[PDB]
Amino acid sequence: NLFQFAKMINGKLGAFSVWNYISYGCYCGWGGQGTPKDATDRCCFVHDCCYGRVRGCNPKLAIYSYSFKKGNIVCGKNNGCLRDICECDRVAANCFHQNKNTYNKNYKFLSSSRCRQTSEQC
Amino acid sequence: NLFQFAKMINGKLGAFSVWNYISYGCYCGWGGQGTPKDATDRCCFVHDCCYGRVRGCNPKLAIYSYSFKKGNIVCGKNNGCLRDICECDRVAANCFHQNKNTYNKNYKFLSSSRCRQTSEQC
Ligand SMILES: CCCCCCCC/C=C\CCCCCCCC(N)=O
Repeated sequence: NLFQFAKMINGKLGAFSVWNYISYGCYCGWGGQGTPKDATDRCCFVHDCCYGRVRGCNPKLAIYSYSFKKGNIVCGKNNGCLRDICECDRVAANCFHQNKNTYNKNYKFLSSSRCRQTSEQC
Repeated sequence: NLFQFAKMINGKLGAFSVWNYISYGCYCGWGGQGTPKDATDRCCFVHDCCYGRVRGCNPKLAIYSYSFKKGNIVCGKNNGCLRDICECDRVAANCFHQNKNTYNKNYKFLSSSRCRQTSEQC
């Protein structure tokens, strides 16, 4: 769900990383507006989209099957919206590692007026 | 959207308040499994359930219209799902205020093991 995405995060992020994703960019953690200030914060957008597209079932509450073969991410059964959900997180969690180098603390807990600009479509 | 939402919490339940729903209980913050704990937790959950009902929109990424009628959150003349999403965020919000003292600091942060159970139904 999100409890997982978290562990799914920590997993490929060395435990206590989700904390750095509590409130980032215009999309990360609490957010949803203007344009993605950062690629990492863009990782977020996706995940939001990814979920946003998901047909019918609830993610915040969706409980799925996922594993970590050799410290690496792997989603279980390839059937159901769950296939989908477990995907975002995977990717997401991953997209993270993909840009952990471009992380701007100065982008932590920003303010609305930071993203007040026009939205940006998925 | 979270932001919109965020504000609400800062609004009705003072500032910095948000930071206290960042994570707490099986359903507040990052979570989504097992049964709730007390009240506050329930407050969230439903929201999630509320978010759960909705369709054709993304509560994370939606952007409704709200405002405090000088003292209490109020979702103004709507046009669709926003109508809802707002309301969702709206009450869930009021919902917290409805049970402040009941807050239990030690319920903020569970190992996702404190909930290790099956998410109930909406
Ligand atoms: C690729 C990055 C992923 C996008 C960012 C995901 C961050 C998750 C945000 C949601 C959890 C924050 C707490 C709000 C949830 C409280 C739920 C309740 N019903 O209000």
